[PDB]
Amino acid sequence: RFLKVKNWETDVVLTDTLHLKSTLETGCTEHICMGSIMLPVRTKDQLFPLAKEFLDQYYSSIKRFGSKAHMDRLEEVNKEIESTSTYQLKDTELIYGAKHAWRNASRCVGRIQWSKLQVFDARDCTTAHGMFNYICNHVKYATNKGNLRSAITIFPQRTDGKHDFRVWNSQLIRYAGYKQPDGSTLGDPANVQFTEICIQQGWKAPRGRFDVLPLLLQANGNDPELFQIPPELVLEVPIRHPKFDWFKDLGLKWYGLPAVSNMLLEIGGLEFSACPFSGWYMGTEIGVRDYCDNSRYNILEEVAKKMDLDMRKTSSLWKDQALVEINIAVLYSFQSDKVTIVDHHSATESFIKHMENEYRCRGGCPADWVWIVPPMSGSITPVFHQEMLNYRLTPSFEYQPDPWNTHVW
Amino acid sequence: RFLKVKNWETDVVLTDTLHLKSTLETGCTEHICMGSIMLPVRTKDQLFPLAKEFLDQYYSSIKRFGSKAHMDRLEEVNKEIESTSTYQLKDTELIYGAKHAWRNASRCVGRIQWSKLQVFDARDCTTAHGMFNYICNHVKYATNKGNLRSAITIFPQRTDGKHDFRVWNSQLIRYAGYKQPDGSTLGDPANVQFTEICIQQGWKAPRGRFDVLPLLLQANGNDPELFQIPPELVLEVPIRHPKFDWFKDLGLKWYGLPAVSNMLLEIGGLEFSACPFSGWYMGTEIGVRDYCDNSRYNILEEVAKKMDLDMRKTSSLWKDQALVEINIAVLYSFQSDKVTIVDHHSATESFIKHMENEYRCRGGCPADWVWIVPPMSGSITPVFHQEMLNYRLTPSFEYQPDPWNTHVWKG
Ligand code: HEM
Ligand code: HEM
Ligand SMILES: C[C@H](O)[C@H](O)[C@H]1CNc2nc(N)[nH]c(=O)c2N1
Ligand SMILES: C[C@H](O)[C@H](O)[C@H]1CNc2nc(N)[nH]c(=O)c2N1
Ligand SMILES: CCSCCC(=N)NCCC[C@H](N)C(=O)O
Ligand SMILES: CCSCCC(=N)NCCC[C@H](N)C(=O)O
Ligand SMILES: [Zn+2]
Repeated sequence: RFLKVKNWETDVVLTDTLHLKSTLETGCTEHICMGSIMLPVRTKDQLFPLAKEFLDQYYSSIKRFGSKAHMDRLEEVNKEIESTSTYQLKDTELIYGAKHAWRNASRCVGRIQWSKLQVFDARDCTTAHGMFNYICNHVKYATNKGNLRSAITIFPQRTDGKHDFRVWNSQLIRYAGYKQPDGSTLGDPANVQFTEICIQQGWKAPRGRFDVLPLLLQANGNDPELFQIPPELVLEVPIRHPKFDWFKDLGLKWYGLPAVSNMLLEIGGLEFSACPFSGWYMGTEIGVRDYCDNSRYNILEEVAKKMDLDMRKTSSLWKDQALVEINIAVLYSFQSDKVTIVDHHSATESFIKHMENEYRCRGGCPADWVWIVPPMSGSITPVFHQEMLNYRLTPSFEYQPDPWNTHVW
Repeated sequence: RFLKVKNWETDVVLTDTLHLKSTLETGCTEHICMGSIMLPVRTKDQLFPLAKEFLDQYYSSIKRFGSKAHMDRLEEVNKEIESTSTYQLKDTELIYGAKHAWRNASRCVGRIQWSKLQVFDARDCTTAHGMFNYICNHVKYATNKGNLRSAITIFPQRTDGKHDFRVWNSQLIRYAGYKQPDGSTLGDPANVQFTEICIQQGWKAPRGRFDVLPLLLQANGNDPELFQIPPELVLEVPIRHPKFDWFKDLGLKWYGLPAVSNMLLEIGGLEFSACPFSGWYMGTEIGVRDYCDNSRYNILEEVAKKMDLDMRKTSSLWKDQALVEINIAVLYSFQSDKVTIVDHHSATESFIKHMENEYRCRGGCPADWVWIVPPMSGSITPVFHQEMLNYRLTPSFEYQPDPWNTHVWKG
């Protein structure tokens, strides 16, 4: 029942008890581990125990468990669900919930920051036009001219499931991708399907390498509508290298604001299907994944060629050499433009300190090792050597089906 | 049931049915994943089904399932178990079993090679001296003057648990570590506890940075005895860099033969507690882990100092740059000396081909992503993008407690 986790570099052994508060399932069984798999309406009956569990955790957190106010709130919510089949969170409960969904995010290395989240309550939003305004304001607040600030914007909860709010985009800011007659892909290959949806919905595409996608916003279950983020709100960084003069000539850039927009926020049984949230980048996200994945911008070959590396043999490690240089350029370019970015050494060092705090104060920290370890230089970061237990606590950020697969027009 | 795994780079989807043959447990539950945890006398009653399921697997593999030879063999083993509480494997079954424990080893990226394994049957061994001789012969055979050959040597199985054969070394060839009174370590910090045991047992330690450990060998449950591997049988490689002439003056070297000696082989319910096996290195094992772990030789700072990298801030990626140069030097050195080694790109590419072949011919390939993904440059290797399923098939290699924790000393 009490579980131990060991760090193999330091020999420090921590004891996890928080996993006993675990609600959702992992995908693993006693017979099979599914730890490397990417992707492994609530009735009145279903909803009250979920509200109770959340309210109990909330009242505990402000040291008023079992109090008059605790018991009166539980009764109020019970009455509301029995009468209306749902209930509404107090602003304090929504802020607590969003912060804890971040705290519980087992795949996120940046959780040391969890209590410093700005929460924008957009539950009064009714139209897609309202959504666009709120999102532009999120974008401007979070960007803060390069001094990035963590934020979430929360739109109205699911009701009967026919009036969902949804941002159809996977992040607020992403680049278009276009299948060419050539057979190659122009832009970001990850976004080819979504760009096709936008064009079919009437977006006039510039058909370039780094075209910022419009937002496709769905309010109150209505058909989604198109909006362009004001260009002057989208901060972008040209990529250059501190030593290699030729790097700038590759014509690379990236955006400053990573803002995930397709996840679902579950708080006390309630489901917030449009809840875009943002922090700041870890450099390997752009330099390793977005630039060097074979199915992404796939620039390893081009950079290796400019460096004049021996590309005849895998064992010269030309791919590894070019990888480090691309990642040096990403960090240098963001730092020179004074746009917040974290390197993987500093980010993982932080997460370790966070994990230690969480073990001492909360009895544990759910963590998905497969996601926490950076996609380059894994064992030279401290998280590689750290045993982690993965489990699902609520409030939570959850994946949900892409809306074009689900939406009836 | 069918389970699907996807490659997120190619969109190839494979279907696993082999997991249905898994009986052993993982540590995971519907509520917790223990995927990154390093370590998560049998009765007659439990022994016959394990025997039977193994012999069913063996006979199917030779297309003789349900033959008279198969039925006669089950009857023979059943009678041997009923009367002696154990049984003896035939040589063919032992070879099949060792090959399959390797095929089934979910943490091994080198399994494309599984069907090429030289099996040395040492089940006639009775003493630690005889163990020493078997192991010297394994080292010479597997080394093959640098053209490495995979091999395993199998000592007698467990009987009552009071007569176990054990190699107390974690690998056949490893370097001593010495803790100094000032708290520093000379040599390999991984091997400090074991070195202390060797010295206590009588080893005259040279006290240098790369001292090959003596073997410490336990036969038939007796107290272990020390032996030195003949120096001429221990192939080593001086480390140098193709471009940086100062690299050689770091005074680095490593041994050619990686040979795991502390694991237990389970075949058909029988337990082979002493079963050293060897292959060849993937370069990151030495260059990333052995040299660059903070708790191992820890050379990153010294290498970066010599490269004149900006070390004031981690965001210059100085550790990453020095890491690549060290790994280049390891691969270059071994290749220059004609000692078998494989780079992490080659090894992971071959593993993906092996895995896809296994899915098609066997219905699956259990694999532990946490171990399979290399410790540098993970996502530029194809295994990072491959979903894998981890489960436990028999025959298998298992961890076992260190023998100094469990040994009853006779005196
Ligand atoms: C403040 C700076 C932050 C840093 C440096 C950071 C770091 C990261 C990184 C590197 C990833 C992996 C992303 C990927 O590989 O695609 C990640 C994932 C994630 N983060 Fe954060 N994070 C930050 C803020 C936040 C915030 C503000 C939230 C929510 C309020 C959050 C919740 C999540 C979630 C739910 C995931 C998993 C996303 C997915 O599954 O695709 N993080 N984080
Ligand atoms: C032919 C070349 C081989 C290569 C390139 C190779 C590669 C690897 C690597 C890189 C590891 C991880 C080692 C570590 O991080 O400590 C490993 C683990 C392992 N390999 Fe291999 N291997 C080979 C041969 C073999 C052989 C001959 C066997 C047994 C007959 C075997 C069975 C295993 C097992 C059981 C592990 C897990 C060890 C542990 O848990 O400590 N492999 N392999
Ligand atoms: C198949 C495997 O689960 C997949 O490639 C994962 C591995 N680890 C990851 N880790 C992070 N942070 N982000 C990712 O997208 C992935 N992809
Ligand atoms: C805690 C964690 O599981 C541990 O550091 C693992 C990670 N992956 C590994 N992978 C390999 N091949 N070898 C190892 O020793 C480890 N160590
Ligand atoms: C928003 C929650 S995590 C904080 C932001 C972030 N550091 N990453 C978000 C994902 C970005 C994606 N990996 C990309 O490379 O564009
Ligand atoms: C023997 C079974 S796997 C094949 C050999 C091997 N490539 N490594 C074994 C482990 C070596 C350890 N990581 C080290 O760096 O010394
Ligand atoms: Zn698991």
